[PDB]
Formats: sequence, C-alpha cells, structure tokens
Amino acid sequence: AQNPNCNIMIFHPTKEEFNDFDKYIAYMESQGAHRAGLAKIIPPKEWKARETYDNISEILIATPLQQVASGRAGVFTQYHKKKKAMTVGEYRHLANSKKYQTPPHQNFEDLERKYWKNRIYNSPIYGADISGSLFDENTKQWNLGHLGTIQDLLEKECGVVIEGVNTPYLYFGMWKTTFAWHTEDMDLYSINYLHLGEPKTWYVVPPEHGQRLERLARELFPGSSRGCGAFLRHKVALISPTVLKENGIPFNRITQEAGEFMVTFPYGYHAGFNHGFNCAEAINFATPRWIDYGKMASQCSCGEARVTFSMDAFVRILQPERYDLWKRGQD
Ligand SMILES: O=C(O)CNC(=O)C(=O)O
Ligand code: NI
Ligand SMILES: [Zn+2]
Repeated sequence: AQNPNCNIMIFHPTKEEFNDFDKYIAYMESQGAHRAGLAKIIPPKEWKARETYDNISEILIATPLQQVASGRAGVFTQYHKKKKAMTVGEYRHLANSKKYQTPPHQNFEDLERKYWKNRIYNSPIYGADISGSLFDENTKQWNLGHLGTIQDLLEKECGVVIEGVNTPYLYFGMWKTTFAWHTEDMDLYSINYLHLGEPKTWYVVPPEHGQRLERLARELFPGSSRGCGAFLRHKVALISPTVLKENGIPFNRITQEAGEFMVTFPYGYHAGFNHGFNCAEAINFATPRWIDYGKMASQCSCGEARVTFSMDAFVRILQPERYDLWKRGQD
C-alpha cells in the first residue's frame, strides 16, 4: 500500500502533466496521496492563474464575518458576527491596520505558536464564501471555474441526471482568521488555490482515522454533541495540535503559500488559519472514488448546518433513507 503513514505529499507536475486534471488527481491517488486527507500541488513554472492582481480592490465583501471565540486556547468554538459590507481594498487596509496585522515573528513555527497561544483573545474579520473566480478565462489548466461538475460526475457514474450547479468561492483572510475542523459537504473533495498574499496553515486527519477525531470532538464539546449527531458540520469547533497530540489523534500539518494548490480528499478532516492578508479560491469536486464516500457521509439534521441548493440532489439520490429527515433540517 502506498503512503501507509498517511503523510501529506507534495507534487510538482510538468506543464504536460498539468493538462488533464482528472488524470493527475488519479495519479496522485495511485501514489497514496489521499491517505493523508490533503495534498499540495505546485504548478509548473510556466503556469499562471492570471496576469496580475492589480485590479481586484473593487470586489465587494457583502458580509464580512467577525470570528468571535469562546472556550480555552486549545479547545474553542467560534461564531460569526456579520459586519457591514466593505470592498477588498477596504478589507486589505483593515487587515494591515495595527489592530489586525500579523505580529513580528521568526518563522512559520513561531507564528503557529503565537496563533494557538493568542487566537481566542482576538476576533479577526474574514470575507468567506464569496461566489466568484479570479482565474483568467484564458487559463486552460487547473482553472477552478472550468472543472467538470459534480452533477455531471454523478450522472456519468450512476446514470441519473440531477439539478444543481457547482461554482467557486473566494476567501479573503487576515491574520488569525480561522477555518474550523470539517470535512466537505457530502464528504466531497475540495481544491483550494492561494491567489495572493500571506500563507495559510493547514491541519488534516487521515480519512481512515476521521472517526477518532469525531470521538474526541464529542468528548471536548459535549453540549454540542448532544444537540447534533454531526455537529462538526456546523464548522465552528477548533482543537489545537497540542490537544490532538495529547489525545493521540493522528494528524499532519503543512503551510500553503501563494501560487500553490491544496486538494482535500473525501472525509479528510481539516482546519487551519491565515498568516495575514490573503485571497484564496476554492471549489468542491468529485471523482468516481468519491461516490462511496458520498453514500456514507454523515448529515446534520438539527438545522444548524444549512447548505446549498445543490446538496439536495446529492442526499436525495445517494442517501434516500436520510433524505426526509435531512430536508426537514434545511427547511
Ligand atoms: O480557506 C479556507 O478558509 C477554508 N478552505 C477549505 O476548507 C477548503 O478549501 O476545503
Ligand atoms: Ni474545506
Ligand atoms: Zn447539526
């Protein structure tokens, strides 16, 4: 078996290898990349997402989210307080202000230490889930707005045609902005391109050990666990690497820099934080190997998770027994 220790693998495709997206995902998996839950892909030197990022300041962040923490430094939840709309230019200025800017630090490890020590004492503001793309339409390789759709994958594999669409989202972050422990909707893949700015540090649990993280989460957030059998779907819970280590949870970490892709694999729990002002673009996708994960994916039915239109068909076709209860949670 390839990659039995479930290490995060890093790939350097040639420009020739960068033509066929599906084929390269399949290649990465042939090398065991999926066992980690997360892989890094460094694009060939000849590739570019777009010409420049000089004209992005007028993009609107309609609902910036202030991420307010509760708990202890290594075990906390965050809720999102809606703030007034601001442009990306205004957001960048805010990110760079004395109140919100990245502190002096020696290296990534030093900054990681500062993050877990001090995160809960601040409430950074995040521009998340903004529908759109920064890929040039003429970028033909690994353009996250031009991927084959999950609906077409399901149709190709299972022969049923379904409604729904599948488009990318932009994320504008600043120092300490945080993504909570989660897997993707329907335990899909995700792919994330860091367009511009400061790094993003990722933590990931191997898919074969996902239930170990779930069990610890139930212990650490007992009220939440009683309220919902799949509360990590709420995407609000954080657990530090120190606490994971103390509890023997297998995981890995890696820092993504501008110009790099990350892929998360089905049922790979991940969490992380941004080092400073940046912009990422991400989208979910599927492969034939995903179908069995989609069939088995946990669902939140307590009403908190509240997801896209397009997830309806996924649950309806892949999980017909769960469909009634789940839909009650969406309505
Ligand atoms: O970048 C973020 O804030 C969160 N991204 C993801 O969880 C992802 O790409 O799957
Ligand atoms: Ni994700
Ligand atoms: Zn729930």
